[PDB]
Amino acid sequence: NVEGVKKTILHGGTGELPNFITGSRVIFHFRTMKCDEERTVIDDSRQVGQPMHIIIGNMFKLEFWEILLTSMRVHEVAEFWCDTIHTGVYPILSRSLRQMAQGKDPTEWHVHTCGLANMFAYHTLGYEDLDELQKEPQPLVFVIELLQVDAP
Amino acid sequence: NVEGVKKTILHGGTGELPNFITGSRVIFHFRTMKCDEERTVIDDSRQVGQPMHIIIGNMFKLEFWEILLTSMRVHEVAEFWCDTIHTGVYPILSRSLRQMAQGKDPTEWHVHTCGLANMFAYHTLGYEDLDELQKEPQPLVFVIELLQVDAP
Ligand SMILES: C/C=C(\C)CC/C=C(\C)CCC=C(C)C
Ligand SMILES: C/C=C(\C)CC/C=C(\C)CCC=C(C)C
Repeated sequence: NVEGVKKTILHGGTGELPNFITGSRVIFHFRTMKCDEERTVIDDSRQVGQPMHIIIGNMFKLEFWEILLTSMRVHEVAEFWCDTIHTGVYPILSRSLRQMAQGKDPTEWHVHTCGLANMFAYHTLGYEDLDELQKEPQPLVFVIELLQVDAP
Repeated sequence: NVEGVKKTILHGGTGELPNFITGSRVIFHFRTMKCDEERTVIDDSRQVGQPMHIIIGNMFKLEFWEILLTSMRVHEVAEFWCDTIHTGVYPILSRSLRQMAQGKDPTEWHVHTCGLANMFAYHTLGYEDLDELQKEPQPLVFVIELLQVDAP
């Protein structure tokens, strides 16, 4: 559907596209991997236990992840191959998820400011994988399972 | 009252200490200056037009600025000299205020992430003064006027 983005369904879900209206919360699992042989995992919501929650802000102005998610039926499991053009911000995104996974609030001031502090002082996202990933740009495969969609 | 912090009242305000209870919003003006001869201004809420708003989070665990503000009567104008120990985070704080001053939301995702992006890519807070200030640590004088205190 979009440039530098190959989607492949793995397990079609029940029903047709749901109502991805602005302010909906989309609940899902993802596993993020490199495109090497070992297919190296970088993040996995199943590994951490809890599933992921986003909330569509502007259905007419979507974020790249929302492009991916909004193309999915409930209980769909889909593999999204993604060209460099769209993987650049992933490490900062991941950094933010990993902080939320420890109940640190990545948009609370005290953690936001410590984050900029360290980032600036030490030239690191905090994790070796994300830093390697930051210094060696590349495509990524996300495997995603859409679990629930709820409206405002 | 505290180490590496010299306060001097300039114009005593009406009444005695107000109720700085947790969740209060404190409304004030500040002007932030170096301790050189020219007394170089770095930030001034009067220059930008609007006064500043903070909201006490934990009255038993206060932030250094809250230490300063919570020691003030309404309409007080006070000068707070501050030793290196407490000025290190100022440039990141300032960066955040300058973004809020352009109605950019410094804890919204899209701006938070662009911010980390640039900070990491370019090794800058975005403004030459804050970067100079970041590479040459020092004390600072804040002059502050407390305007209003409102409770939850
Ligand atoms: C309300 C919006 C947010 C809190 C931003 C969260 C963003 C993500 C969780 C990225 C989605 C993960 C992928 C692997 C595409
Ligand atoms: C609700 C809390 C915040 C939005 C953080 C805002 C912090 C400041 C505005 C710093 C105060 C300015 C000084 C010069 C000490």
